[PDB]
Amino acid sequence: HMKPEIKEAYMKTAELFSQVSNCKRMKVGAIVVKNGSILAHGWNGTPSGFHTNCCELEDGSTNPFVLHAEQNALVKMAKSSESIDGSELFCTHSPCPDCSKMIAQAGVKKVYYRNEYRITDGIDVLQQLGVEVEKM
Amino acid sequence: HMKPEIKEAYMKTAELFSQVSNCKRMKVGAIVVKNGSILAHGWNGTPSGFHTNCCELEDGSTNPFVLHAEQNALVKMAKSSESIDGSELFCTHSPCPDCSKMIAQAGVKKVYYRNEYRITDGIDVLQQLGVEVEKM
Amino acid sequence: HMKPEIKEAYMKTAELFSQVSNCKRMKVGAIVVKNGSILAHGWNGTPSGFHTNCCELEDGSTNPFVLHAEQNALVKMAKSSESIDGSELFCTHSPCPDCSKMIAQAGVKKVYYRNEYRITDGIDVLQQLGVEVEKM
Amino acid sequence: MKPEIKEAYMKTAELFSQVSNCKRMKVGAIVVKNGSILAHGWNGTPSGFHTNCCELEDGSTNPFVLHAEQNALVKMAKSSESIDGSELFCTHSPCPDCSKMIAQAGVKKVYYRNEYRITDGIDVLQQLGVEVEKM
Amino acid sequence: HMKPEIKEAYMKTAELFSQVSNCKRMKVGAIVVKNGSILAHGWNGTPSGFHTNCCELEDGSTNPFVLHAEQNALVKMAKSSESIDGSELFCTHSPCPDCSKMIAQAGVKKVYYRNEYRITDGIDVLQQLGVEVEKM
Amino acid sequence: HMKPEIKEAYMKTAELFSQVSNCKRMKVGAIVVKNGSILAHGWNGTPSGFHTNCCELEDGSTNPFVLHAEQNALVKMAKSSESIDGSELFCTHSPCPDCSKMIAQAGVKKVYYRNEYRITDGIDVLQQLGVEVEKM
Ligand SMILES: Nc1ccn([C@H]2C[C@H](O)[C@@H](COP(=O)(O)O)O2)c(=O)n1
Ligand SMILES: Nc1ccn([C@H]2C[C@H](O)[C@@H](COP(=O)(O)O)O2)c(=O)n1
Ligand SMILES: Nc1ccn([C@H]2C[C@H](O)[C@@H](COP(=O)(O)O)O2)c(=O)n1
Ligand SMILES: Nc1ccn([C@H]2C[C@H](O)[C@@H](COP(=O)(O)O)O2)c(=O)n1
Ligand SMILES: Nc1ccn([C@H]2C[C@H](O)[C@@H](COP(=O)(O)O)O2)c(=O)n1
Ligand SMILES: Nc1ccn([C@H]2C[C@H](O)[C@@H](COP(=O)(O)O)O2)c(=O)n1
Ligand SMILES: O=c1ccn([C@H]2C[C@H](O)[C@@H](COP(=O)(O)O)O2)c(=O)[nH]1
Ligand SMILES: O=c1ccn([C@H]2C[C@H](O)[C@@H](COP(=O)(O)O)O2)c(=O)[nH]1
Ligand SMILES: O=c1ccn([C@H]2C[C@H](O)[C@@H](COP(=O)(O)O)O2)c(=O)[nH]1
Ligand SMILES: O=c1ccn([C@H]2C[C@H](O)[C@@H](COP(=O)(O)O)O2)c(=O)[nH]1
Ligand SMILES: O=c1ccn([C@H]2C[C@H](O)[C@@H](COP(=O)(O)O)O2)c(=O)[nH]1
Ligand SMILES: O=c1ccn([C@H]2C[C@H](O)[C@@H](COP(=O)(O)O)O2)c(=O)[nH]1
Ligand SMILES: [Zn+2]
Ligand SMILES: [Zn+2]
Ligand SMILES: [Zn+2]
Ligand SMILES: [Zn+2]
Ligand SMILES: [Zn+2]
Ligand SMILES: [Zn+2]
Repeated sequence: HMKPEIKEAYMKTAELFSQVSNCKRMKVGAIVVKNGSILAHGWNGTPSGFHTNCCELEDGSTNPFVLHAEQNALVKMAKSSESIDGSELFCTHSPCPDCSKMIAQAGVKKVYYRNEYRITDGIDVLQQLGVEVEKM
Repeated sequence: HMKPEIKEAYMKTAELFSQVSNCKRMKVGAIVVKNGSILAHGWNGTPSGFHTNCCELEDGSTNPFVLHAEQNALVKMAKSSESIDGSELFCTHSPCPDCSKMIAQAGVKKVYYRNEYRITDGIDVLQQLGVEVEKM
Repeated sequence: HMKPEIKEAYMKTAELFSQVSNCKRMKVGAIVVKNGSILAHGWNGTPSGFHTNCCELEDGSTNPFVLHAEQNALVKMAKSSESIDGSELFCTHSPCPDCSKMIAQAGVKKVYYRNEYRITDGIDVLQQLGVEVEKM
Repeated sequence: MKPEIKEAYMKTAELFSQVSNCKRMKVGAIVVKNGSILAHGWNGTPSGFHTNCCELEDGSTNPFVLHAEQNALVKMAKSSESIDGSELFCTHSPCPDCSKMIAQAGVKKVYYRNEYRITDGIDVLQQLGVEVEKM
Repeated sequence: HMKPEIKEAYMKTAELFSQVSNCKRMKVGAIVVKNGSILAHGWNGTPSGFHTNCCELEDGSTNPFVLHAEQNALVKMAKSSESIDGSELFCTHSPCPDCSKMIAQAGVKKVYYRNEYRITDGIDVLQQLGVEVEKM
Repeated sequence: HMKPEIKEAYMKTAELFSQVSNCKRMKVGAIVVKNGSILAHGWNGTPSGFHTNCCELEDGSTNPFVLHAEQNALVKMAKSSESIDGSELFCTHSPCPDCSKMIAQAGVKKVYYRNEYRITDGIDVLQQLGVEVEKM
């Protein structure tokens, strides 16, 4: 059903859209895949129309205004006319615990990720809520 | 662009769905309205299939697993086949700064609320991102 | 799998929207619920942009132009991008024979009602056409 | 709208009216929006109803029968596309009860061919801001 | 279900929409039918806004710019917000091999046809790709 | 006008999905983009459920049964519940005149390409039918 070739293609598509991020700390990308369709592609950045597109606060920390690639993928799916329920998620980085909570409640059956985010606990949050997790 | 009777009807519906929450600390409800349609009703609580519906810990603080009413309304809209963009939101309590971030990115033009959340900074966040706010 | 707590909330929402009616004889409200979503909310009244709000003529009777709550919810569903088929209907009052007829042809599986309308034949029409009926 | 498609939509209405099992009169209604026939309704008894007949022993129409416009309207609620800003092709001009709902549904125009016994329904349409054309 | 009476009606509708064609060689109509709805109706003709209405050149052959009734039906379904998957296709003439290829890949379960087109290979192609074919 | 880096991201996504193709002569990919969403991704190949996925005959030429990347993108949009009308197309190669015919009728307002396909007349067909063409 989901061959190693297409599964690689979706993950590489995630890596492409992470490069669109203006982020200095980490460039993150998220892809929502359902029935051979990419319904959303999210990357980390400040809100639409924000006074700056810089993700960092001058103290070295990420601005609390910036949205995570997963949040942007969820928000897009809410603005979309297609359901996120039953879809799969291709992330460049494992989602944070706050995001993993929403991803599970959204009805995403499986999360694919390539790299580990500094907070690993999101993986456990996903599996504890009945979401499959595969590192590739 | 809304008759006061209709405005009150939506707020009372938010208050009606907040009461189904199992939360002890505060019971919160949220209603997504677009073109005379309640596209989503969300209340605060633990995720679906979670081991319990109790929202607080042994020490009496809220469980980090519980989703907010606004989060649940946001997630429901991602499961929905209708767009949250251009809609209005009716909340029993003013959204937190974290939710307000997603609400503004979702394209919600106005947020109606009745009671104030401890962290009142969310109202400021919403207004700073071009979302009208009204207490009623 | 409707639970009593949540089922009462839908009926009380129907009662909330019935109060929006300008009708003097009887205030009626109808709620379309499918998959934990309120797809339509209808109440009795004159058509949109009619010369008057008043539902009754200067004689005792109801203006033949006014739409029943069930009619308004039905029409609303025709304007909706969601299907009424498989949904449940929460009504403050039992639907009239003319409405009951359309409700069954719409594919509504169950109608909930609280009060009995003067003509109680609609209950039979519903049950004869294979629509479950519960009073609450 | 080009005259030739206008006639094609009306002939479609006339084609679906014939599927009716009605003895008194066979009526067909077509919902058209952006080159698409979203609903095609005809007069008949409800689904699952014990009979196909559309009339009683007096030979009056059975109150259980749905009008062609009603079936078209109901189908639009069962579907996932909006009737709002659509046009309606009818073999016979809609009755006042159906015209009420047609107008509220946001149908902008009604095309009709024959006149139904009660002519008052056309007047209802125009009062509620719905364009009417006989063809 | 697809009874003889209604099946005839769908075929005659395809015959009605073929007469709209400005073609002189042959007038062809195709309609897409799913769950009692005619989602598309296509006839053969030049593209929208093409310099001429004439479907044939000066040599006697059809202009290569002319879209087949099946193509236009397919193209319409792409502009539509409804899915062609699982639908049935009523055609005045049996589709050509080129169209039959796309029709099968679209997920059309059955194609009905009345008259046979010059190149009858379309029928074979259609069956070889798992699409039912019935002449009426 | 869309940002240059996302424009490159779409083109590279077309290049990613062209690699999934099992074709030896040339690997082609097509991407449908509307309002920051990839509604379709198509590549050249044999139909679904075909005996093989080799797209060439012993004659070293291409099997007439194979679908072009743009055909697969078009068909996918018909199977979809979203509209192709007003979208932009990202292609690894310039479409053939047969596909360009359908692309213009679908309402695609712009075609982006990287490489030139041997028959260069497809660009002419697109431009003659009011479709913007840009090489990148
Ligand atoms: N296709 C898109 C478009 C936007 N965004 C997110 C990333 C930034 O957080 C914000 C940027 O908004 P914009 O590009 O409209 O200025 O929106 C996204 O994830 N995917
Ligand atoms: N219409 C609904 C249904 C559910 N929930 C939320 C409330 C709980 O936090 C979580 C669990 O609900 P359930 O018991 O239906 O699985 O889903 C919601 O916000 N709105
Ligand atoms: N959300 C709505 C809006 C309107 N109506 C119906 C009730 C009256 O019959 C009429 C009122 O029209 P308007 O809202 O334009 O004043 O429409 C309804 O049932 N539900
Ligand atoms: N495409 C359809 C199918 C059915 N009906 C209506 C006409 C009759 O009132 C009833 C017939 O019952 P059934 O759907 O079982 O054929 O349904 C309709 O208007 N349009
Ligand atoms: N409902 C429609 C509308 C249009 N067309 C096709 C017929 C012509 O080939 C092309 C051009 O039509 P027009 O000149 O009206 O834009 O559109 C079609 O098949 N079905
Ligand atoms: N997302 C997809 C899925 C399939 N195909 C096309 C490529 C081949 O021509 C055929 C392969 O089908 P499948 O992989 O289901 O066997 O369908 C495509 O272009 N894009
Ligand atoms: O789930 C996540 C977690 C982090 N990110 C992004 C957001 C931040 O700009 C970068 C930097 O991570 P930080 O939280 O600053 O360590 O990570 C994300 O996009 N999605
Ligand atoms: O914006 C908000 C903030 C809190 N809630 C719910 C979440 C918690 O269960 C109760 C109380 O939160 P607390 O942060 O514990 O005060 O509020 C909410 O639903 N929406
Ligand atoms: O099925 C029904 C029956 C009555 N109503 C409403 C419409 C009228 O304004 C009130 C008054 O009842 P009546 O007795 O029909 O005049 O009832 C309704 O909304 N739906
Ligand atoms: O507006 C109308 C009027 C009548 N019909 C059908 C209803 C009946 O079956 C036939 C005969 O109408 P009658 O009301 O019996 O004259 O017309 C209809 O479908 N739409
Ligand atoms: O599958 C098909 C095959 C032919 N046609 C139509 C299109 C052309 O205008 C006519 C003439 O075809 P010809 O090949 O010239 O016989 O056939 C079609 O619409 N769909
Ligand atoms: O416009 C085109 C032309 C060819 N392709 C595919 C078709 C074939 O599989 C390869 C090779 O083309 P050919 O026509 O075989 O040279 O290109 C395509 O997808 N789109
Ligand atoms: Zn996160
Ligand atoms: Zn919150
Ligand atoms: Zn009624
Ligand atoms: Zn009628
Ligand atoms: Zn053809
Ligand atoms: Zn091609």
